[PDB]
Amino acid sequence: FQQPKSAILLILGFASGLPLALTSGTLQAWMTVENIDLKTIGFFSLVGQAYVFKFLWSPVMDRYTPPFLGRRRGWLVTTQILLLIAIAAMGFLEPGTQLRWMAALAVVIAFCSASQDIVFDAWKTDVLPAEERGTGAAISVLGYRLGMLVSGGLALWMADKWLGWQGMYWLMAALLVPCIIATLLAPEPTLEQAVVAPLRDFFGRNNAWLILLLIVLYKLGDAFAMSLTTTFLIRGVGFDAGEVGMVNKTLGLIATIIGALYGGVLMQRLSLFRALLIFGILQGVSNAGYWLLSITDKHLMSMAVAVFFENLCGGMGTAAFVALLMTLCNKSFSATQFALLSALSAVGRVYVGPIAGWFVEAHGWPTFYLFSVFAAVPGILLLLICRKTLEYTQQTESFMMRRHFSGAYQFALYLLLLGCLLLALWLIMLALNAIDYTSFSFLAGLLEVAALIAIAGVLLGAILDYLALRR
Repeated sequence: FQQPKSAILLILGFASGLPLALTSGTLQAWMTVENIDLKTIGFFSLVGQAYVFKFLWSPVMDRYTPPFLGRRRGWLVTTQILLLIAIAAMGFLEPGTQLRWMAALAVVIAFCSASQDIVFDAWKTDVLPAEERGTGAAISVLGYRLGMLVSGGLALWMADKWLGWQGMYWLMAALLVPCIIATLLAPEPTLEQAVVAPLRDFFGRNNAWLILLLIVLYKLGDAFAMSLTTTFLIRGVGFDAGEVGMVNKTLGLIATIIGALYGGVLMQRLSLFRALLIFGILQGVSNAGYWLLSITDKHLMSMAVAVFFENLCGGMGTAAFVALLMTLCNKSFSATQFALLSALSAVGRVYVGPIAGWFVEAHGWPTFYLFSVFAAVPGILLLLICRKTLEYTQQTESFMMRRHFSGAYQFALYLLLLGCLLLALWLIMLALNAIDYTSFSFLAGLLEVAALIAIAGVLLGAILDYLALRR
C-alpha cells in the first residue's frame, strides 16, 4: 500500500539486499571470471559469517553512542555511507594483482552490511505496530529480494553490458545514493538479554546438541550446494559469462519465494517431522542435478530447470527449518532464540566454505555435488534420530531442563572448550605464514586434528543426549 511510510521500507530494505549479494555472489563471480582459484573462492565464503555473527553487534548499536544523529536514523547512514564508499572502493581494486585489499574491503562491506540490517531491523521494530507489522515486513522483504536481484542477476548481466566488472560495483555506489536519501528523508522514531540468555536455554535443555546438530547439520547439503554454485555455473559448464546471475539468481530467488510459500502451505497438512523429513529428503535429491550439469552440458535449460528445483526443494525446506526453529523457542524470550538459533545454525556453515573450495580441486566438480546429496543425509539421519525429541514440542510445549549431567560432563564440553579458543589461536598462527614472523612448520596440523576432536566433544556430547534421554 502506497503511503509516506511505505517507500522507505522498500528503499531502506533495498539498502540491505544490495550488499548481501556483492560480498557473496558477485564477488565470487568477480573472482571466478578473473581466474581466481577455487580454494581462495571458498575462503571468501567466510566473509559471509558477518551476517551470521550479527547477533553480537545488535546490542552494540544500542549501547554505543548514536553518531551525528539519532540511534536509528544516524547509524543507518553510517553503514550506508560506508558501503557507498566500500562498494565503490571495491571496484577500484582489481582481482588478480590485488585481492587482500579487496578481501579486507569485503569484510568491511560485510561488517557494515550486517550493520545495515541490524539498524534497519531495530528501526523496523520501533516503527512497526503489531497491526501494521507484516504489511511492512512483506514490503521490506520485497525490497530485500529486489535488492538481491539488482545486486544478483541485474548486477551480473550489467557486468556483461559494462565493459568490465568495475562499473557494476560502481553503479551500486550510484544506486546507494537513494538509500541514504531515503534514510535522511525518514522521520526519526543488551548483550545479556539478546545473546547471553538464549544460549543458557538452548544449553540447559535436554535436547542440547541433538537439536544443535539437527539445527546445524540440516542445511549442510544446501550449504555445500549453493556456495560455489555461482563459480560452478561460470567456470564449470558452458552456461557461462553472466547468464548465471539472471538464471541462477534471478530465477533462483523466485524459486525460493514460491517454495517458501509452499513451505507455509503444505505445512498445514504435513507434520513437522513429516515435513522436515520430506523436504530434507527432497533437499537431498535437489542437490542431485547439479551433478547432472557437471557431467554433460545438454543445454542452458538444464541449469534453469535445476536452479528452480534446487532452490524450490531448498527454500521450501527452509520454511521447514524456520518452523523447527520456532518450536524450539520459549515464549519467555522468543524472537531472540530465533535470532540466536538461526545465527548459531550458521556456525556449521562456517566449515562449509573452506571445505567447499578444497573439495572441488582435489575431487572433481561432479564429486563435490555427488557429495552434497550425501552431505544433507547427516541432517536427515539425525532428524530420524531426533524424531522422539521433536514429538514433545508438538504434544506439549515445554523444555526439559534435566541434563542428567551427561554422565561426566567435564569429559564432554571441557574437552572441546580448548577447541573453541583454538580457532582464535589458529588465527594467531595464520598471520605467521603471511608475515614470516614466527616459523611453525605444523601450521594447520594441529587445527585439523583437534577441531574434529572439538567436534567429537560435540559428537560424544550429543552421544550423551541419546543415552541420557532415557532419564
